[PDB]
Amino acid sequence: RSYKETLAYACRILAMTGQEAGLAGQISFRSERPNAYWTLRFGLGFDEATPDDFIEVDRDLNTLTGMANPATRFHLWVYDARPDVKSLIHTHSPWASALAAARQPLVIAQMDMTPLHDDCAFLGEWPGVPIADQEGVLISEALGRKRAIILAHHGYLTAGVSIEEATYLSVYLERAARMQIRAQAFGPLTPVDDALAKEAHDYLLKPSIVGATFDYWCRQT
Amino acid sequence: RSYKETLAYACRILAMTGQEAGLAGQISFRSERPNAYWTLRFGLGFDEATPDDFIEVDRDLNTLTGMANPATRFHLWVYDARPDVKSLIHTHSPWASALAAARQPLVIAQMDMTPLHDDCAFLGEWPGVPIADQEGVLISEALGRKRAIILAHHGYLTAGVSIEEATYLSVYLERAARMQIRAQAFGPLTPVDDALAKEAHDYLLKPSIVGATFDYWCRQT
Amino acid sequence: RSYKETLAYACRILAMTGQEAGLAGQISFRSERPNAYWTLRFGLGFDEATPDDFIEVDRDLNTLTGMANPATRFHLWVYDARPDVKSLIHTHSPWASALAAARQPLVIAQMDMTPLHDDCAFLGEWPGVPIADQEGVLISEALGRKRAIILAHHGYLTAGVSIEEATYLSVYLERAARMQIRAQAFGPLTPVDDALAKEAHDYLLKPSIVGATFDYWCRQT
Amino acid sequence: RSYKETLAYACRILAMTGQEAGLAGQISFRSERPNAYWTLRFGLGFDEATPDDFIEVDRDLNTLTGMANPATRFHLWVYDARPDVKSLIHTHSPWASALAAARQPLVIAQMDMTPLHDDCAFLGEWPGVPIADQEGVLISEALGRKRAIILAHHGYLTAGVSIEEATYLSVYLERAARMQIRAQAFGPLTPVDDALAKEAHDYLLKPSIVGATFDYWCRQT
Ligand code: NI
Ligand code: NI
Ligand code: NI
Ligand code: NI
Repeated sequence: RSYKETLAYACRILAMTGQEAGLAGQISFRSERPNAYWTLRFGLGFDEATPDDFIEVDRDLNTLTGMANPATRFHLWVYDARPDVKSLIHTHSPWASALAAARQPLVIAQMDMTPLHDDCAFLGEWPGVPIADQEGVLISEALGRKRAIILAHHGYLTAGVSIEEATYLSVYLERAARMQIRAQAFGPLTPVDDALAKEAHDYLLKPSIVGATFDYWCRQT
Repeated sequence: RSYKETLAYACRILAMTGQEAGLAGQISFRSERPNAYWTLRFGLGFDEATPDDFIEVDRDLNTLTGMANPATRFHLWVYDARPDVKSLIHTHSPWASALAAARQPLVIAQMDMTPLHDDCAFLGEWPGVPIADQEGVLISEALGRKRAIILAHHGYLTAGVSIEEATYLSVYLERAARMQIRAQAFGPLTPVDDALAKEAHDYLLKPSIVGATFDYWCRQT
Repeated sequence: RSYKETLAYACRILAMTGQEAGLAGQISFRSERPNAYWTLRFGLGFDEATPDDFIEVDRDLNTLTGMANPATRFHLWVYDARPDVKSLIHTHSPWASALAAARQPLVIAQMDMTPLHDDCAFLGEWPGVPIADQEGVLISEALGRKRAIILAHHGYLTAGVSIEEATYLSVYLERAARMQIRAQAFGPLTPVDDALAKEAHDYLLKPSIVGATFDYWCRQT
Repeated sequence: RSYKETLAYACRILAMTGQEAGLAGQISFRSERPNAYWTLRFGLGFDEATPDDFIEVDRDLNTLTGMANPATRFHLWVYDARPDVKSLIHTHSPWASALAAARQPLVIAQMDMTPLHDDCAFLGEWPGVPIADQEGVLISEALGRKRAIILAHHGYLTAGVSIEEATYLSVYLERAARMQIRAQAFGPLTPVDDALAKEAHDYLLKPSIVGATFDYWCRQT
């Protein structure tokens, strides 16, 4: 499977799991060329993405292979800060945006939430509509070494070492948000023990489990 | 794209996003002739609307081109009060009606809610089943210059300068209501800063963003 | 449209609007012969109902035209107490059952809830699994002259003067329950004024509005 | 109907009712050979299960008929402790996992919840990612003679005397969790009387009702 069809599959999986709110959905894949990234072109939604819809652009959004969503220009900043990351996803999914609107960080209280235990930062500042510089610097510093970040009053972003892991973390974060919001009906949520959480975090992020789960999602589109 | 197929597309987008509760859904488009508007004929739902289902009627609901939903007669009153508005949508969508049933105005707490920041009025009075005169005057005075209004114990109405902007505001209001209701689980909601909210309000209501998002929704029907 | 296809259409509308929880769904239509009713045969769900699946049975569940769901035997008791009623629906729909599980009567707080204003009784007693005699007598006395009743720890039942009105009330009750439950997030719900509620109750239950809305739902199946 | 197609049908019913969260879904059927069980092979989701996808494995996960999901190895432990049980289901369904994340046992407050009255244990300890020995022993001791168990911070498991009853209990538990969570909006939930609950528990778990409801679900896939 080439990276262009893996990118298109990830977009279908994101829409299949209900992670699209207009054209806010963004996905990128680190290009072999420095200061460049592969992303979805402007005006296209997640579930209508084909391999021929992802284009390579540079730091100035010059489509150097194959017009990209200009709100993805900040992706190069976090790519710069994290060489281990090859793919990024940022959407305004319903449950994750509700958590972000209430300024609520994730509370790891169930097994499927552990992939984000000690791996989901929280950026309390909502900068409005900043330039790619301010937005890119703000998220990079707040993301740190973590695999995901909840952006208050905004949504989330996932930083995966592959398109598969970024999609994996993206689907699990949104369902983690739904789970946390529903469990809130019984009052404040008690988190699980950190030692077991990290243990479950490591088991659920295994490349064999991540790869097989992604393949399962592909066959569903 | 002609206005008749844009009207039919808007109805499909409204039903696609779950904004129909029986035959309560109403949509209108200002006619070139004064004291006349284009609307959907009686008995038809949103997702079964075709370009040949929208008819022109006057102040007395006389179908002067192509029987209209008589509960849309009040649309001419707000058209009279706002010459900048060319399209109107009024539905009893599930999340917006729940917000209206609880007498709850919108609290702008997330980025996708900003299109309604300082642009969503609240009519606390529910007049029951008034004549088109009383209902038209009540909503016009309460709507003011705003792009939308929550009608307590009823639903909402959007006033757009085009069918595309009315549909745009309609979809974002309903998902704003869903977001606010879900975020309420954590207690009262803290709104975002007004200066950034207006800034995000202006960016998200850009005609290029509104037009592209509408096109994306059309390709989905 | 014959009554056999109207019964089958009502079942599809009930399943279309998500009102099935296993084989608990029951629908009946008063037969021309006394002490007899038309109902759906045992083992069939709502969305697989055809006109040839409704059979006439008597007080002893003897299929005298065309084996019926024996839990519908109590329908004859309420038919006896209300000669104006020709159709009955009883389901364990998700939102209405949640309201019944919490022993919560309907609070009319939105326009689409008015068809049940002063028309939805509440039976606080859950009798378990009673015989058709006890269950039939208990519901008849508690239903009174009302068009619907919430059965605590159970579900609801609608009593319509036609299959169309029973389906109409059934769909609006379930969405009334969903609306009330969601609006509860903001605290206790303030009901609308009774005078306007009865006025809206009378407008929304007009046979022309009920008939047109039913036709719209049929074209959707 | 052979047991291989009954197993495949159960998986489709589980996915039809929304009981899949990645590849966490597990189903097993006791084999005629001791210390062996029939389960779904690794990497496959519930709704893509065919009769030719279930394989027989022993205590060491050696596929002795037809590679199985190794997280199902603990199924043999509970099979050992309960000879009356022939089928087991363990999923991380959304509503049941939210209940488990909040450490909330089921409160029987509605008729369709009674199949689990005095039949749903609660394991407060979440062991993380234990070996099949620890996980198998922990669940067996906590399950006892009950037909289901809520696993805190995890999900649930159902122990049925057939694939049909395990699927039956599985679907009703998840909808019981959804019902309880939604009813929580009105405050703490008052449970029904135990005598009637056990009576309704016995009526709803009748093999004729369980078998007919399973057949209805099969015709829906
Ligand atoms: Ni964004
Ligand atoms: Ni209205
Ligand atoms: Ni019942
Ligand atoms: Ni598990």
